[PDB]
Amino acid sequence: SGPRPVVLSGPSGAGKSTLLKRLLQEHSGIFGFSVSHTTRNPRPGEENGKDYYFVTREVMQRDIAAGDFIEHAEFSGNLYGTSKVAVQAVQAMNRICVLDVDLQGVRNIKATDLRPIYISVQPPSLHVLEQRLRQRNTETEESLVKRLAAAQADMESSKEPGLFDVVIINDSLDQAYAELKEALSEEIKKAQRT
Repeated sequence: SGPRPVVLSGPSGAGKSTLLKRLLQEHSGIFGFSVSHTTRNPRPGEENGKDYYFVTREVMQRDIAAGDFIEHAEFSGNLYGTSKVAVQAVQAMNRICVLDVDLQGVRNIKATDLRPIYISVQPPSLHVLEQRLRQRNTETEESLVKRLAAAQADMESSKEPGLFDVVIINDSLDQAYAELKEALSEEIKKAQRT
């Protein structure tokens, strides 16, 4: 048994992170994040298994080459990764592990033995997404063309059949969060019964 994981994807500004933030705040003990591996020296006050899986660089490289990691990256000179076991550990605790990855990362999980629910949170159009990105007053004209192009790539790939189980169009955050809850209603019910 165990509640299936959730892969939430889509363009950066289309609202997949906002909806996930609201989703995590309005649910108690149903959703959770994996504990990631790192090669970093354990900082004082950190416990193994709760904050990070602190492992040696040699161990990290071996487990990367063995395909144990869904995604891995370098940061501040150390290595980090999200192992399948870390995701399966959340499923073991009757919780819904939530993975917020890019389009490529969806492909990584597709090849693995996990069986999550792939959800893409798309904007109503590229024009509506451009309007929302300008309203938040964070972008420049140079970054805007990078994000729009990357967004368009994500929207095209979302049309591939069998890729995403549910595709939510972010007309409004009220309905978009409503559709996200309805998609996960079965896995939320499973986590609510212990």
